[PDB]
Amino acid sequence: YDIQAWKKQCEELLNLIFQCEDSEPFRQPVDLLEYPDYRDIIDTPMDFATVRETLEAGNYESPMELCKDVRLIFSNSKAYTPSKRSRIYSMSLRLSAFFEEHISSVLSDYKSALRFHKR
Ligand SMILES: CC(C)NC(=O)N1CCN(C(=O)c2ccco2)CC1
Repeated sequence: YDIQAWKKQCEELLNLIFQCEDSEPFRQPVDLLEYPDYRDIIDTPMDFATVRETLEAGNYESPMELCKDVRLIFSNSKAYTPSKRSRIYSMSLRLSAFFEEHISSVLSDYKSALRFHKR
């Protein structure tokens, strides 16, 4: 029932994501010189370095907020992809499955700890 345990759990999961080859396109904010129409399609850029820095700054209150930003990485990739068969979109779908498999216990444990705290 540790209300703070999610933060190190999320740091560890981000470490695993940075070791995945599938994260390489998503580790840093998109380069607009490579993709000059990106901000015509994507309103809110997001990447894993931004998520890690926000976490380490103490600017997430809950793992739900981190999860929303990570899911934005994946919805941006789906929105920007010219094809469902894209290399970089295909990498996003595997990485998303990995992330979702690992974040589910982090969210469940946090929400259970908060319920215990307010019992
Ligand atoms: C750090 C750097 C390597 N990032 C990028 O230049 N990428 C990452 C995100 N991208 C896509 O989600 C996408 C879908 C289909 C084609 O690109 C756009 C391009």
